[PDB]
Amino acid sequence: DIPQPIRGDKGATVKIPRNIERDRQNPDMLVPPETDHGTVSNMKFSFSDTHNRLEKGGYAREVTVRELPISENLASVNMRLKPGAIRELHWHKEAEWAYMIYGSARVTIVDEKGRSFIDDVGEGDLWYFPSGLPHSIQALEEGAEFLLVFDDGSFSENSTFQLTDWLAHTPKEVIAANFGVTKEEISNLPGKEKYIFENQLPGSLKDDIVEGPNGEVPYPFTYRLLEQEPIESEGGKVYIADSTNFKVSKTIASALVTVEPGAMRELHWHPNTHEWQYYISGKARMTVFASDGHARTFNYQAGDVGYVPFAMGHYVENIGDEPLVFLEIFKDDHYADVSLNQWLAMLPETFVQAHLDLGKDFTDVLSKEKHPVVKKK
Amino acid sequence: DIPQPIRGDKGATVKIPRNIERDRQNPDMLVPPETDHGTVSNMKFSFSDTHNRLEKGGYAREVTVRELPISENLASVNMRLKPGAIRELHWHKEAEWAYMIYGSARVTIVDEKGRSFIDDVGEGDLWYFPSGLPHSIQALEEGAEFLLVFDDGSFSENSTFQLTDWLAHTPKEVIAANFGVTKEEISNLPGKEKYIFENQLPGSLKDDIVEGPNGEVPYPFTYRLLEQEPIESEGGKVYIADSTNFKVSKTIASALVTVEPGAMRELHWHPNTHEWQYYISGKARMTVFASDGHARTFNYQAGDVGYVPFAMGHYVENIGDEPLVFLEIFKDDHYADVSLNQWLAMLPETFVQAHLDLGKDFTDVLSKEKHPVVKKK
Amino acid sequence: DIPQPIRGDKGATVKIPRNIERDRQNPDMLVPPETDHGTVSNMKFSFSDTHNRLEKGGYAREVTVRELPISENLASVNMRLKPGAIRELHWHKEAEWAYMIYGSARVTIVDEKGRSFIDDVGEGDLWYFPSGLPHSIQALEEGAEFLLVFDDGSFSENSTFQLTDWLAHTPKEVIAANFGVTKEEISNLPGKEKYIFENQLPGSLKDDIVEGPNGEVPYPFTYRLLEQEPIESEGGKVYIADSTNFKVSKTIASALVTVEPGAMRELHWHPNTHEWQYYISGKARMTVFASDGHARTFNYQAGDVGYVPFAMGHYVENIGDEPLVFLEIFKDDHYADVSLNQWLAMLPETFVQAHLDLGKDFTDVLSKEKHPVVKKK
Amino acid sequence: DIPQPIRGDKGATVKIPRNIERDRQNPDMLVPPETDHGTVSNMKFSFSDTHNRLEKGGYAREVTVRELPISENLASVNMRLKPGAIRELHWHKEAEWAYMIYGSARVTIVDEKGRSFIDDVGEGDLWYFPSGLPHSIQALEEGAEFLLVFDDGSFSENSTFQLTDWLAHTPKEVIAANFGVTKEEISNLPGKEKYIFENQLPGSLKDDIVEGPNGEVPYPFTYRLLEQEPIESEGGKVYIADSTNFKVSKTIASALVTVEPGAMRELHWHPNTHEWQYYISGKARMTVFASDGHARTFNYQAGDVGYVPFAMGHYVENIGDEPLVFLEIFKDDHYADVSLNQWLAMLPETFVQAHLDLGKDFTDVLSKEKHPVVKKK
Amino acid sequence: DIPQPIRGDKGATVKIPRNIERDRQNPDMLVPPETDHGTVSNMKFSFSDTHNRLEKGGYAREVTVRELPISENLASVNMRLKPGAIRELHWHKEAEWAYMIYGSARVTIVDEKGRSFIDDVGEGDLWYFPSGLPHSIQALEEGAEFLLVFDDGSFSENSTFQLTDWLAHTPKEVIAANFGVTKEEISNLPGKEKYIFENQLPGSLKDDIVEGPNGEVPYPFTYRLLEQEPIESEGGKVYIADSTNFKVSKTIASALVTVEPGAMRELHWHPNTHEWQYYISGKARMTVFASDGHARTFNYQAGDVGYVPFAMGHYVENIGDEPLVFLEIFKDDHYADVSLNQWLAMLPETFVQAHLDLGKDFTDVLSKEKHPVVKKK
Ligand SMILES: [Mn+2]
Ligand SMILES: [Mn+2]
Ligand SMILES: [Mn+2]
Ligand SMILES: [Mn+2]
Ligand SMILES: [Mn+2]
Ligand SMILES: [Mn+2]
Ligand SMILES: [Mn+2]
Ligand SMILES: [Mn+2]
Ligand SMILES: [Mn+2]
Ligand SMILES: [Mn+2]
Repeated sequence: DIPQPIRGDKGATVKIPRNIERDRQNPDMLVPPETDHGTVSNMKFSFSDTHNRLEKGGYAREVTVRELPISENLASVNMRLKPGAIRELHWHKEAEWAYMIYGSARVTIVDEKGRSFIDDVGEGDLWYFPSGLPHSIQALEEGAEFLLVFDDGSFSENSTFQLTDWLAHTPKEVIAANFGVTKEEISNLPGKEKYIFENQLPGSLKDDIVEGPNGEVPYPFTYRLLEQEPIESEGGKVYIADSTNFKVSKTIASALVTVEPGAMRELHWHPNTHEWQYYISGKARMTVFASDGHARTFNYQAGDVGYVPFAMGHYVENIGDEPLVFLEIFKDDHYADVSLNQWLAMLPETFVQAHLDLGKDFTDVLSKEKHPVVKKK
Repeated sequence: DIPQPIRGDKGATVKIPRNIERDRQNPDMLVPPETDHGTVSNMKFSFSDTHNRLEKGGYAREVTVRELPISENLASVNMRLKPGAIRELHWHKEAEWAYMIYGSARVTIVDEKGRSFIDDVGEGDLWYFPSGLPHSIQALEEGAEFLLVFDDGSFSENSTFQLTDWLAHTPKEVIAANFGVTKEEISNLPGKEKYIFENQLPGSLKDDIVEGPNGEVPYPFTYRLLEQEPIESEGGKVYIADSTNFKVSKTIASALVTVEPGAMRELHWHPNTHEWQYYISGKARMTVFASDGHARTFNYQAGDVGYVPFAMGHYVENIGDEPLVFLEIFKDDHYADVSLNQWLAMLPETFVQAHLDLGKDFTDVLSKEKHPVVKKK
Repeated sequence: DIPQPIRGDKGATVKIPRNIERDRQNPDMLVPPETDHGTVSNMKFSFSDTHNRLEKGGYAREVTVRELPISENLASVNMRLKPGAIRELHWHKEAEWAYMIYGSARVTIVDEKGRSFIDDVGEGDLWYFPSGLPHSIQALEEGAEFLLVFDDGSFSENSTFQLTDWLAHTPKEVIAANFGVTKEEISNLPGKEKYIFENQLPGSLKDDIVEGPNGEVPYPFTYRLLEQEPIESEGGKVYIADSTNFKVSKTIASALVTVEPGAMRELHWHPNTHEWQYYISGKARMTVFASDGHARTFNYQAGDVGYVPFAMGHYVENIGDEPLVFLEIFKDDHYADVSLNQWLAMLPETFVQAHLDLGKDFTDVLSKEKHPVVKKK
Repeated sequence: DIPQPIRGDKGATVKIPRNIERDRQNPDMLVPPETDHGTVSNMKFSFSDTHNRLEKGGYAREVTVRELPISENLASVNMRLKPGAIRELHWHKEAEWAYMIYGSARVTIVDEKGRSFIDDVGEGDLWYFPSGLPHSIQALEEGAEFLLVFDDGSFSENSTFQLTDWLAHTPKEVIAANFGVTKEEISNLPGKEKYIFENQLPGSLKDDIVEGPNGEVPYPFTYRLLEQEPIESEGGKVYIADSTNFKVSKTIASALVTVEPGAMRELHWHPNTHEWQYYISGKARMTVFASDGHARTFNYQAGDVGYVPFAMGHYVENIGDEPLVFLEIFKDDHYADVSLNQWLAMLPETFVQAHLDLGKDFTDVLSKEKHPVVKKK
Repeated sequence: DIPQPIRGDKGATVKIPRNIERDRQNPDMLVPPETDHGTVSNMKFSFSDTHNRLEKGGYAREVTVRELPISENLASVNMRLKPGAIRELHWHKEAEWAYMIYGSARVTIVDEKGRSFIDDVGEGDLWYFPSGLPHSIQALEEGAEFLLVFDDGSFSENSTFQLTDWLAHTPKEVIAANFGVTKEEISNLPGKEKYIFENQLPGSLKDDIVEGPNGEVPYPFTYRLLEQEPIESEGGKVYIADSTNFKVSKTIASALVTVEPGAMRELHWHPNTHEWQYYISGKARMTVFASDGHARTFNYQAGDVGYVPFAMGHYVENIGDEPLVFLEIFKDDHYADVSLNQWLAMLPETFVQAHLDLGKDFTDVLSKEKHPVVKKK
């Protein structure tokens, strides 16, 4: 049918030409809760509303501060690689965090002591590359599609420092002096970047491992998130990776949240920093409570980026018939949340009652244990 | 069918959960022209991706710098009023420009000399309220739906100065002293804003006209845009209103552009300032050329806001089977464009040939007359 | 007695050490109107809360953006000169406006065509020196005390460009070359600024007038404000000087307002720009209405600076037994106000009634004529 | 008597209407030391010059960057609670530090692991609530009045996140799903914030202590400052609390300083960060030395906020007949000072003599031991 | 001869008046490598292009953000002292790092616990004074000339806080109270700063050492850089001092690099922060690779400051017949580099080959060991 912005005796039919498909995706924006109030920044953007850079070997598209200006500290790229295809050896100022949604890939990184780490990453695995350390990605036989997160909102994937670009803009006589070779021996260097390029599938990981005189890296740059024991609650699961468990991940803390149909990520906030969200699958709504009587509700589905500024109250409700799966990302060395339920459970019952104008029948339901994902009764 | 981000031997299928409806709306973003290059800011946002404020009597939703950060100087509200419903007497810092898409409404404004202007506005008519001058809107028997544009991108419709809000936050003894009445005579003043409220249809315009000792306003605050003679070219029509014809409209210049199926707003730029766009109906693509080899293509349809930063090259192509109708808005005292075709037509033919590596067969087609909208052969 | 922050059943006694004298000056801040709400910037500062620069010949103290940060565009100096004393020949980037509160002074200015203007200024007279044009002040037999206003809030009177300071920091050989004299002939130049210095009373104005080959200045740099016919209303008087009457005063518009005991500057706003206020004498309160249900009330008395950001609603009530006299200053080429009373008087009565939930008994009192200062009945 | 801005042969009488009460409070501003020079930002503001928010149960007023713009990193609230009255359960982005000037109060806080801390705070005690952790205050039988300090100068007490405000702006169906209750069971939730509200006195602290499955908090959130041994010197006492002793107080370091009549906080600076000051009781002057020959003297008394930008030289002299009691606050993990006396005492005597053009009779008085508060002989 | 901006068939002779001496110093700017491209900020400035402050006892000149705006975080002073001359006891907000190029000097510093450190510094030695800690420099019998680096680009040596300046701007009665002396005993204090002043040579270091009750400083404030074992490679030497070895040097990391004729600082970048450079002796060129196909080459010689923004690729080639000696400075707690050669050596050879379109003959030359300075074959 044709939705209309009408809630009881408020609102009216749309009389001008309109985008009905978007309206159907955003039922809680066309018709917000009556409890929403006030001006709140946009907290929602779709990767489908971005330009996709297509190359021989894959694609990349990005949601940055230029698309979602509330997110000044975090930006993201959705990158796809065909089997064997290579994301060119490169580096950047920003630290990089990744979640492998589809397929698998081999990564390399060499640190500032000349120690190398090469590893394969499958579905549900992470990587983290510290700022400035050079790296590569090469998809294996399934190809690969993954979400990258960078710890500056001004990032662009089009502005990384790439190996062949560096060399193409260095005098040939300097390259030749650098390596002790002749100009003639390097005459076939590419004249411009490769960025993403097709290539034959690599061999087994064990045959690629490079030995060196500087030893093994002290901490691995990949993490098997979905192999960890999640926090399990009645309506779903939460898998957390931050610097306390994924040791190298100093500037990005993360959680993968799964919310069953009929369940919700409970009312909570984060006492440390802003939340950046990516919706892997399913359909959600979230109200962001911004203080001073301000609140705004947003809809999300697969391919959407979301955001919750530092300490704002929120929940994430599954509003569809399939599991809702999303990431909570933070530019910090740890994950932290405060649960509304747990907070109140840990206070004297008559003090809570004095605040809420409710009785023992309400305070009796509170739980001293935190259940990040709750199920409707 | 299911579109894929593939262009010849570049790109790949999407392997993760995705937004197919948005992808179908954005064919030139999922699969951009091969001539696009480089990082360009987002220049596209949909009103359907905003929270709609619903009231008894209508609604309002807004696209501001918080949604579309490239647009720092201009923001917009899509407002709807039911028959008789009133947008409360109010004022703001920003100048306001309006286009009546549907229905009709009566406006009031009183200037700083106490001169009043009251008028009815129908489909295709404009208004402009200078900064700080107080005004109202009341829909007539059809209701009304219109686009407002404000000359600061940080504007919000939730932060206007409203008559009843002012009074509700003034001491009653001061209001009483101000008007020479008792506190008891003003005890029924509202305790909070009305903003939008239902009301009986007004009488005929002629019975509302208020006489006063300060004379008539020197210039009218409404303009009948579609009653003017348009610039007519082969593929469509352009109706311009700026301060040279709509005399009061000092900070906003505007054009309504209609592009027939198979036609396009020609390659041009604006030598004065940024363009802000609203797509009333139809489907378009535009490439924005940002210098230094940068260009990015965007798709638009009804309900979308677009933008072209100052002097960037562009065209707007109708990519659908119905007329494409959009507005070009500028924060300036005049409308100006430079046509690529006309520019080259006015130069020596061999000089143009020396630039383009093309011959007389090309320079022979150039036209010294500007045709803002051209039709495909 | 000892005031307490108590309003009915709200508030409590002060239990900590406190400033009772300030509390008595600020009755509407210790106990605000119940109609105040929300966070509003400070709009009030006293010259008595500033450092006074004392010199042989007078003093100067200043209220700038460093004291009152809401006032980014306007700053002010209270300057005093003893009989004959000279404020050293100087210039600055900012335009300067002045009001002579006490005494009289002779000013000089020479423009960029070498035309000079020399004039005496008495109580109630103004001057205005355009940006960058050099000038001096010399008090006559009564001395002089005056208020200066500069059109940048970052100004300091300690950073003007002074004649002797310039010369003290120019090589002597360059000064000598500049004027065609020897170094020995300029050996007695001061080694540092004078700034303010004692001097013998000048002769009659007519004997100082300097003739030159470049003609008379086209417009005078002084204005006799109190010799003009004021707008007279029931509770007081308003004398306006802006660029329409005081022709040179391009960046500062001004009004001197006198409010009798029992009267008030009516409910109004300014549709052009921010108001900066100086309270010459008496005692006032003002509520500033900042939109979105925000309002805050401030107290003022002699020596206080006030402020009203662009378009905010306000009134100024005399709360004492003597006349209240203050200045309204604007960084603009004209003075403009919108009267609440006049605005509503110029609208259809049933439309006003529909907004205010009041009847004909209220709309019957409205006046189509603007009375800037009204008297309580 | 009537003070005048005259120092020897400099300055003059005030000839315009003036604020004599403020002038009497500011003797060193109306008549500064001759050693003051140059433009220095205002470093002084009174809580009496702020709007007091009155509620059933108490009040709150604030000095922020909007009042004192030099203080960009720290803001403060003076809050008062009647017996039993509650400052509503809330949280904010900023860390909060407190000093209990009058009375006593019970605080709660629950951390991000669901561990609760509940404690009573009396006169001279502190609390510190880390950023984002939720908390409450409830005055006991004497009521309470206290100073709060927040580690962002842009803070407002009107913009905290409050429990009932959050719930009033969350859909009822979501609250009901969150807790596993019906909408009918939560129908009596408040429709707006409480902020401060009257309530019956609580029971004994021991009966409120809440046990839980997550253990005790590792570090307490209150500190008994006046129970510590102070640094005692000849003219007074200094009690320091920073993160080395009050372990949780990571972003605020503090000292309570008492200066006897005839004594002074010695010439010193802080090598770490800016000082923010609150004057609890008595009367002071301070000269701030800002380098490059700049210095400005300010007066302070009970209710005043002061400031000393990072590393600027200063002293605080008691200029009254009662003890001077003030706080020195720093946004840092430690308190540090450099004493002028100690610095010079620790250098070779002839090196100091070469700088000061003074002899052994001066360097003989220097002390290698730091005495923060010295007494006049 | 007369160089011309001609490279093969590109460029042309200079036809206007020109600076031939500068052109000869900048051969790679008048005629850049053909591999340079795009707009890059200036990364080069000479101390000879600054005003030199001359005093009795020496001089000082500075390169700050006002000269080299890319360097926002670091500024530098070239200071010279004659034998015995003293840089006056002073402090500042910034941390200070120093390299002694010529001669020797005695430094003092007293920390916030009153512990003093006094030491002599010779050629190739460093000092580091933490933020806010007071210090002095006194040249010994050879005089001294040294480079200072401050960890804010906005620093000026003319704005330090100086002992005598502080006292000259403090009331005499306060100084007298501070020390327990009479005003008469301090009447000979200087009336203004000394800054730099002549003085007799000090005695032996051992006779200056001051004992005190607060113990020895835990870490020394000087470091003998050239007494350390350098990293030695084929074309030169690198001596690194950062917080891991020069323990107090928390905010500045440093390397002294010596590059023999025919050698070069290899292709590398820094993964941590920006590089600031000072060229002690010799002649260099460097290409800075700025990503996105941007690169610009600069020339440097003795007296020049250089810069490399965070993570940009670069090399430093000796282009003269004498050793090239320069400093690499970083605002960080450690030095880190990534070598292009080592990076590629630590990857699988066929992966490198796939990137570079080169064969085993190239990957066979790569070295797993980092050689910061390489020599041409
Ligand atoms: Mn990367
Ligand atoms: Mn969350
Ligand atoms: Mn409006
Ligand atoms: Mn256009
Ligand atoms: Mn002046
Ligand atoms: Mn006004
Ligand atoms: Mn709090
Ligand atoms: Mn201090
Ligand atoms: Mn120094
Ligand atoms: Mn380097």
